[PDB]
Amino acid sequence: PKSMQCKVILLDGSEYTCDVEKRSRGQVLFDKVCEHLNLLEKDYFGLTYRDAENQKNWLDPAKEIKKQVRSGAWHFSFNVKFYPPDPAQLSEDITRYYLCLQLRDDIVSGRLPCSFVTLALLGSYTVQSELGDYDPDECGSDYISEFRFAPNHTKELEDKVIELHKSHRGMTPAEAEMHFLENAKKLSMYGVDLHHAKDSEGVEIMLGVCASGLLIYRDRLRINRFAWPKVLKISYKRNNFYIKIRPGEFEQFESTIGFKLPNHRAAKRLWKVCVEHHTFFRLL
Ligand SMILES: CN(C)C(=O)c1ccc(F)cc1Br
Repeated sequence: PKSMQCKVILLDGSEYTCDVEKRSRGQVLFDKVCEHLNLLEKDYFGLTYRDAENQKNWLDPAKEIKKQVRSGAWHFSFNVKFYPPDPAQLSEDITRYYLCLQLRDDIVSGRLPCSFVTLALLGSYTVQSELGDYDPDECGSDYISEFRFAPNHTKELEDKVIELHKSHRGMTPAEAEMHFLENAKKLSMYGVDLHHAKDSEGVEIMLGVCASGLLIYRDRLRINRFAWPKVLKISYKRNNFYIKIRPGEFEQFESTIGFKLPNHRAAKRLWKVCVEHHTFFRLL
């Protein structure tokens, strides 16, 4: 039995190394990573890899690892795949903990835009979780946390984190993580997977995929939203991605919205992530 070395970037930024038989399906590696993390609520998570176009792809647990990474290195990241609309309903604190780490990366990276005050508040819960109660000793007027809180740090933001941290005295890690999630889950881009596309007129848009449905970001003014109930069918052909929309009551015929993706692979990727979110957030 020939085994391949796999390297997985964990959500705390550490590296986990293991071996799988070279013909292993993605589920085999995923089960090994989840055991290492003591994670039971595995359905929300998945492994990503970077393709030869350098694009993030979900490792399909049902398919051979080798048929997906193809020519690439057996290097992966551990990520949230389905962001729970209501993290309070997850059964385990460790589940909420990994969701927090993913979200901290979403914020720092700028995938999850956040106001000043919400950056500082989220920051303040992370600090309470990780260091416990505010202590002036390791905090002077010039203090700067090791914690990355935002795409761009300012002294004002560091001060606001400390001010809000003072207010959380006695808060346990599980409690701070729950408060973090009750705030994060309300952000307009929470759990939104964005894909670059052009509309049928050739205008640059973003397609968002999330729990509740599809979002078409034309710009800040005029954002189309298709709840899953409204979506009849979605398809891809070549570089094209088409959304079939239900008729309104006493309308005879569905509407079709077509989009142009950068290439055939980007169309197929968007299609797969829509089907997966549609299945998940038709069962939840
Ligand atoms: C193949 N497939 C699952 C579809 O075309 C689809 C249909 C309805 C919907 F709400 C979302 C999707 Br995705």
